[PDB]
Amino acid sequence: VASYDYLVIGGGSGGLASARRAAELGARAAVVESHKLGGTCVNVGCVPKKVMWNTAVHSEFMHDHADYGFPSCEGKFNWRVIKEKRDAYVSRLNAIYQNNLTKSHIEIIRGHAAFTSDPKPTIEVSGKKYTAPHILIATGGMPSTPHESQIPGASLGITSDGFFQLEELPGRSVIVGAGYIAVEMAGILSALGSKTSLMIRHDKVLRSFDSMISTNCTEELENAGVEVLKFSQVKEVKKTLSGLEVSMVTAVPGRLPVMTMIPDVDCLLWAIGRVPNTKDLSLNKLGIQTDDKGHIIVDEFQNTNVKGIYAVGDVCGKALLTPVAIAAGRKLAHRLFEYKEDSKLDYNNIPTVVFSHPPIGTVGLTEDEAIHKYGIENVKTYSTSFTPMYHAVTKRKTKCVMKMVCANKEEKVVGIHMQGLGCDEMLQGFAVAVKMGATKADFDNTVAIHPTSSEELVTLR
Amino acid sequence: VASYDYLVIGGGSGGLASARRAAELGARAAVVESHKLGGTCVNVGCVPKKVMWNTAVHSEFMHDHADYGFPSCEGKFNWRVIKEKRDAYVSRLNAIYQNNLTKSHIEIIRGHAAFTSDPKPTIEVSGKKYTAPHILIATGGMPSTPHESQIPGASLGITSDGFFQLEELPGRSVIVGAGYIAVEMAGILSALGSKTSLMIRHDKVLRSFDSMISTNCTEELENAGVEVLKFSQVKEVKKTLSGLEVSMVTAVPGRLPVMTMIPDVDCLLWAIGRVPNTKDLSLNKLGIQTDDKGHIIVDEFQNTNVKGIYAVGDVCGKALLTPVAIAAGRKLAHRLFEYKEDSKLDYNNIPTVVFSHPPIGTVGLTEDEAIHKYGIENVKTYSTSFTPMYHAVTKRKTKCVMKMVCANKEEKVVGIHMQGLGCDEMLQGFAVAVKMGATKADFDNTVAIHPTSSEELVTLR
Ligand SMILES: Cc1cc2nc3c(=O)[nH]c(=O)nc-3n(C[C@H](O)[C@H](O)[C@H](O)COP(=O)(O)OP(=O)(O)OC[C@H]3O[C@@H](n4cnc5c(N)ncnc54)[C@H](O)[C@@H]3O)c2cc1C
Ligand SMILES: Cc1cc2nc3c(=O)[nH]c(=O)nc-3n(C[C@H](O)[C@H](O)[C@H](O)COP(=O)(O)OP(=O)(O)OC[C@H]3O[C@@H](n4cnc5c(N)ncnc54)[C@H](O)[C@@H]3O)c2cc1C
Ligand SMILES: *SC[C@H](NC(=O)CC[C@H](N)C(=O)O)C(=O)NCC(=O)O
Ligand SMILES: *SC[C@H](NC(=O)CC[C@H](N)C(=O)O)C(=O)NCC(=O)O
Repeated sequence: VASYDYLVIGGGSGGLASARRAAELGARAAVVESHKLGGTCVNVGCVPKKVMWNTAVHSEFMHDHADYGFPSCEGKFNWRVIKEKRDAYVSRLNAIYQNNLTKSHIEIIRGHAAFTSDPKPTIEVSGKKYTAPHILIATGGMPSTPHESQIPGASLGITSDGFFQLEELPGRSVIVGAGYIAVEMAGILSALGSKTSLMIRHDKVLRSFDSMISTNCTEELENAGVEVLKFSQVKEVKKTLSGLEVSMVTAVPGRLPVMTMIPDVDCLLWAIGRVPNTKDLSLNKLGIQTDDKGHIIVDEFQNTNVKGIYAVGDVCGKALLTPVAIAAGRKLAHRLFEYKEDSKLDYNNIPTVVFSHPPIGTVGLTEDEAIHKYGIENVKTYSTSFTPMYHAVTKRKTKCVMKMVCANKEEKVVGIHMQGLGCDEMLQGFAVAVKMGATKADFDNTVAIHPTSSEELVTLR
Repeated sequence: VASYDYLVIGGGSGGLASARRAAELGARAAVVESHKLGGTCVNVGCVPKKVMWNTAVHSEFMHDHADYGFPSCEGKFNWRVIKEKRDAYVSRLNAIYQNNLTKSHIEIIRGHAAFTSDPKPTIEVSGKKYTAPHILIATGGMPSTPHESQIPGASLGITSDGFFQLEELPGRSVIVGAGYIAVEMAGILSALGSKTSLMIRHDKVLRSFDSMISTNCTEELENAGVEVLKFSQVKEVKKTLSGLEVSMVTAVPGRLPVMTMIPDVDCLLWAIGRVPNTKDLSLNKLGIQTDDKGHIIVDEFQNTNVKGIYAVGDVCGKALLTPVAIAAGRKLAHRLFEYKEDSKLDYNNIPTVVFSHPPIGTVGLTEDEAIHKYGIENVKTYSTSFTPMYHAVTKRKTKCVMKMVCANKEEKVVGIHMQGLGCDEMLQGFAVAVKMGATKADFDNTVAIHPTSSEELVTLR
């Protein structure tokens, strides 16, 4: 049993970030990874997704070419040209992160980890045992798929992972789900030329965001050509002579349910959720607590119910974002190796950007969350809706919507929500401001930058 | 002599903003304008400039088309197509601002104002006299041109105003000046196809910005194809059979001066400065103080040396930006009409964006200003230089540079400087944060947004 000061199971964002900060503090650490370093962020998530979003953005700009005085570009998008460049980029990143581990003197144990029945917390990787007084589980999650028991032929569809393996643009695609991944995938596929349908159980997408955003995002999708199939779900999928045939039930409230067949579908993408990766860890051997979904339960300091064992990242099921896994992982390293017992991540006011078209930026409470928390009498919102100056000379149009949620007499800014061109790079700074407890007065006392879309947030009345 | 509560001379940003806020407070106001409402911002500045910048941006993106899997666009940019759409847009804005004045019940006196020798401050517009207990001079400025006495043929060149009248793209252009207007013009002309040269007196552009920005901006210009003529100035200009011939002297320190002839120039644009518009106001008739350039002198409350007469905007010569004229104008209205004697604009931490390629964002002190103000021992800077992820798959490259200037033990953020894609919409929020007195810790405690360029500012080490 080789002993270390820190043993990290999982080589994705949470695992790498924590192991590296620990090593900086003098800890002898090792990272166990059964696949590719970089985890979801580098391999099947953030990075490849963003490259595809930049490609989709090129598509929209090509539509505005003639309006801006240029000749019209012909069209024919070549998927494998970008797929190949994207894969290469991911390869460069895997090499970079491996190098980052070596320079910090972090040992990389390649294989699948699983706990043993040994009294003191110990894991086994390919017949060898390893132990440490501090062990971090940062194994992440997977895309969830329906069981063939409830949805016959469900296994004919692909998940976000499968999306990154596609070597050709699907001519006809149906995305199932109403969360951010679904919206993002539908947005890229449609912009790139696929006949796209987004199938959602209710009437709007991103229903957990502020209502102004769910409403506006749903409309922008339709304006951009995406067919949103409302109150609809898949009943069954089957393989026909050319493509898949999807049977769906549409049940609009106050109407009779109707069955519809969607034929000649090239790509069915399930974007319905994420399942934690814990089933094969043998958690039970140490009695480590998990909820009924398989998420490891942790306290505010990322401690599990077992001493010396912690968890961060997607495996815990809360705030499933790369920067959150990273910050929690680093705060933990400082707590254990710099003895700062007050070191932990504040899960409040975590900013998020959804790479839709236009992108969405959000931080803080939605209007409904502020109302519940402070009371209708104490919540004041400010909003604006305008057409960005970029579209002043174009036939194609998009809108920019912004909303500020203030609380109490001082009008403390407790939430900012927006969708529009440039919102992806606009959010970070306002998030710093909200994290500092800015009031509407602080925003108003900052001189605006003209001409930009961002100046609208400091000139709301 | 018709009397009002507030008389505003000048219908640009400062004038409109102040008159409108005053009217809201119950004042009977009137605005005198000898030309087009909207002033520089709408007619020959911000608005038309931004439309041209968006057009230039389309040009650069067209260069990356093939790298992103698209067919190559042919090229031929048609200037008059965009010029015509741009003029129309400006026309829509003039109508909008006129309407804004009428709905607020603000009287518009069309004509050129000039003060009279009457004891109590009075002006005359087309034979009629007008007076008010509060009179605001917001007459702005003009582009400066060389006198034919020092530069023979100087009148053959055009200014930024003339740039907006051009009906065709100049094949060969030479821009003279090293400030933001010059950089912006050179950037648009070059991106759009003009053989462009930028002639500067020293070795770098924007020498009053942080050195990291002047250096980087100078390099980006050259990388984008702009010929920067260093230590050079025009000695004389003349009209030849086809174009202008510019004679310039290049005097590199430690070298002998050399005279060069630049032939077949289609467009010579003087972008050397701005002169205040006060010469025809008959200021002397009331003994209103001005510096030797013609700028009206004012105190922190925008008061001139004469009671009941104020000045805001470009005419005062400080912080020549639209949002500054507007904020100063509004603060003044509240001071006079809401009796808030503490109402005035804080000229510190005013953010600025230079619409270069990539754009530049800056707020606060440069490293040299912080050093002088706090002492070398108390100034710590953090910086990063990286290639945006957008260029991961392109042959063409641009860089993103960011710099944070902190002061004293607490590392108060006193300056942020950056150049890169998306920096135009990225600045506003950090400016709110700096205006609140954020320290490096506040930035560091804000969770990042991935993948974006803006997250680099909250993860500096
Ligand atoms: C399509 C998609 C798009 C996304 N876009 C964004 C975005 O734009 N911005 C954002 O912030 N977030 C985004 N996310 C979410 C983000 O990717 C995750 O929140 C984050 O990567 C999770 O990090 P992690 O370290 O918890 O897990 P992971 O990155 O999944 O790391 C887990 C690692 O542990 C390894 N592992 C598992 N079990 C074992 C074992 N027993 N032994 C050894 N190794 C093991 C796995 O192989 C994997 O490499 C996206 C996610 C997806 C899927
Ligand atoms: C090319 C260019 C690009 C710029 N880009 C930006 C940018 O992107 N962002 C930014 O913030 N700033 C920018 N600026 C600066 C900004 O335009 C000015 O700081 C601002 O418009 C000045 O407003 P003002 O009210 O002081 O003056 P002005 O807008 O010039 O208003 C003065 C008005 O008064 C009128 N007037 C003058 N004399 C009289 C008189 N005697 N009687 C009656 N009427 C009179 C004039 O006709 C004019 O309409 C730019 C400027 C230029 C020239
Ligand atoms: S996509 C891989 C992840 N990278 C980023 O999130 C960049 C983070 C910033 N550079 C930062 O916080 O330093 C990832 O897995 N990062 C792990 C790491 O240790 O950088
Ligand atoms: S280009 C004309 C100017 N407009 C802007 O600067 C927009 C300002 C914001 N909408 C705001 O502060 O409200 C201008 O001349 N504005 C004068 C005005 O009163 O809006």
